[PDB]
Amino acid sequence: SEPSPYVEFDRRQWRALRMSTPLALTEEELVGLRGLGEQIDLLEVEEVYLPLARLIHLQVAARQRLFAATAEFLGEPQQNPDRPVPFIIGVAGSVAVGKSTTARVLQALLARWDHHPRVDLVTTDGFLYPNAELQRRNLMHRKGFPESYNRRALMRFVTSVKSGSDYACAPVYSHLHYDIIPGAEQVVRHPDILILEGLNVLQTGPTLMVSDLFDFSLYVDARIEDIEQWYVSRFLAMRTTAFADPESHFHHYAAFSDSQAVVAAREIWRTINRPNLVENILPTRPRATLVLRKDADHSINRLRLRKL
Amino acid sequence: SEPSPYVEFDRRQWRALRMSTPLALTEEELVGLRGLGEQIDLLEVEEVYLPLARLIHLQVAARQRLFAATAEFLGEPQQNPDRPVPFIIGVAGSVAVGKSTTARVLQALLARWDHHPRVDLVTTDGFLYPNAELQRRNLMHRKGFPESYNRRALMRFVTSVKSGSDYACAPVYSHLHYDIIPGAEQVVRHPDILILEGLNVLQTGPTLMVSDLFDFSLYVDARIEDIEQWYVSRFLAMRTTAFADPESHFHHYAAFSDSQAVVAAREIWRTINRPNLVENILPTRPRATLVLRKDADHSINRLRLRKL
Ligand SMILES: CC(C)(COP(=O)(O)OP(=O)(O)OC[C@H]1O[C@@H](n2cnc3c(N)ncnc32)[C@H](O)[C@@H]1OP(=O)(O)O)[C@@H](O)C(=O)NCCC(=O)NCCSSCCO
Ligand SMILES: CC(C)(COP(=O)(O)OP(=O)(O)OC[C@H]1O[C@@H](n2cnc3c(N)ncnc32)[C@H](O)[C@@H]1OP(=O)(O)O)[C@@H](O)C(=O)NCCC(=O)NCCSSCCO
Repeated sequence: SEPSPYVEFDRRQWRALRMSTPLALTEEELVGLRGLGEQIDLLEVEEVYLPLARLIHLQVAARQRLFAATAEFLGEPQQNPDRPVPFIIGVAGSVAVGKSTTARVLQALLARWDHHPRVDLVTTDGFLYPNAELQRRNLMHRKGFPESYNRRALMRFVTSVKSGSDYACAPVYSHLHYDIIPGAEQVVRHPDILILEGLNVLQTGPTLMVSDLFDFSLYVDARIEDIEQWYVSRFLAMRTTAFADPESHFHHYAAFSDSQAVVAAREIWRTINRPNLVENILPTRPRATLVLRKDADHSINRLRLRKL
Repeated sequence: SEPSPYVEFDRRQWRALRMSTPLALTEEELVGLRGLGEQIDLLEVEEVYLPLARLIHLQVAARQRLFAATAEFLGEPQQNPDRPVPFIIGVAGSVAVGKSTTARVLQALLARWDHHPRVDLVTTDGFLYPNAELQRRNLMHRKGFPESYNRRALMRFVTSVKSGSDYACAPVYSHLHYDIIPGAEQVVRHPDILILEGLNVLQTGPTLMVSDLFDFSLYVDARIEDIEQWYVSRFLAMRTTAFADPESHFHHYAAFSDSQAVVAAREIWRTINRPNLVENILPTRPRATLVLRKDADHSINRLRLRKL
């Protein structure tokens, strides 16, 4: 007898909402989107992602009719090929939670629909300030925090795209170089669906922000303590991986021993990622349209949907 | 070349968006909804309100199709007479801004449509805690502030109605008695549109709140300084009005002289209403779907719409 804005699901029940939804993705292509540590198999794609894709594609149609209503109020025509208001999806979660993978997968699944939609993916890491300006603000120790990103630029970019611009541009970020790529840019030209993935993308504030432009939002959740381990394991793993390359802004880590590294990583987590996570990311979870709850083994076996 | 989520209007331009919208309200009925101080004439109803009503009725249809999409995802039928998800409208603004009037008018205009919708109006003042419990919380001096209302109850009520409940109930408040009416209740039975009007109705928080359930939101704005005068004038005016009645929890004011009162009122404003206004209400203005900007003469001659 107690109504709720949320609907809780166990994967076993959620998996049934897939219905006819075809699986237009392969085992190959899947590993080509898989992220370091993420153990996502086709089964999870069919049981978790496909239902989500169906939910989203049902929403896109209706949400665009809603904007069209306002356009009709403004005496504004739907000139040219009815260029519907792009549908914006936000994907957030902690560092090392798996959100990068989630978004790449969602883009693929969402893209492979019979009416062939234009689906773009944009990570907000490209809106982080170059390291230079990052120190001119004494924020190199807070990289990842809301402040470390150019929120006005990010808001403009998304506002321009949802506004109907023929095109808009974003910077590009280099994870190896740990910094923005000079002159490098990412162009987005009037997509049917735009997905924005990043740490604080769901953050709120005194002024309208990108979170206020999302038509749907995804939050990748995990036991805080479980993510710490994922982060470390990935740290160590990366020693013999990305770091190795001398061009790694962190090559000085490759030489670390299991112990040393784990010690270094754990500290970084305690001083930067955990705080940002707790102070800025978690707080947004309640308003996310859909929460993907992962177990210590990376498997998403539980979800929380906002039906209201 | 700079896109915006907002569209600014002068009444002179906004008034044209009325189109064919019939004026189903009379000069009589209008004063029967007018509030103490509010100088709203039929002309403003036709130039300001009617366009708003048209905007809202265009939105209702589409917004309900959007929820129906989710319902379809959940394998949930639209059984019985497709009882569409009620459309919730929030109306906020400072004390003495005119929001009470605005909402009564909107209800009337919105109700008089050819398809005859069920439009309910609920002031959140009925969710204020009885004065008793108000002191058990040391909050009689903060009456009006978020804390003074039972936000869990309010959230339940609205969540129940938008949930599709055959009916839900709210307490009733007595402005003369300055307190909740014992055993008194207000029943709402599955409306097509529910309007919630009050001070902090747009407030946000760590948890989902009623603001998160609004399908549209109205903010009644005025120069902070201008509202102070409206408040006082209404104070003095009320001396020879509501107060007069000895049952007035404030009869002790009727005997005040122009000076005295103005002095009393101004202080109350400075210690209670202005702070709440500045600390809790104003902050919500940026996210309101539509802002009604009033001049010192109560005339709404400017507006800001959120098209995004
Ligand atoms: C920029 C930030 C916040 C990462 O932000 P994101 O939104 O990209 O989140 P996240 O780090 O989880 O995702 C990064 C993606 O890009 C990869 N990546 C992350 N950091 C690095 C890196 N340093 N070098 C190469 N690749 C990296 C990572 O593997 C992810 O790709 P996959 O989806 O294929 O697995 C993080 O790299 C950072 O610098 N944080 C400051 C605190 C901190 O963690 N300092 C230690 C830096 S060395 S440990 C590298 C892994 O965290
Ligand atoms: C409860 C609260 C916050 C009012 O909340 P609301 O959401 O109703 O806003 P607001 O006061 O603007 O609207 C009240 C409506 O109800 C009427 N009203 C307000 N206060 C009283 C009253 N005390 N006695 C009789 N009627 C009243 C007022 O005329 C409005 O009706 P109209 O639309 O027909 O004009 C206010 O009455 C209060 O007690 N505030 C605490 C600080 C304060 O103002 N203290 C002085 C109280 S005596 S001055 C009465 C006018 O403010």
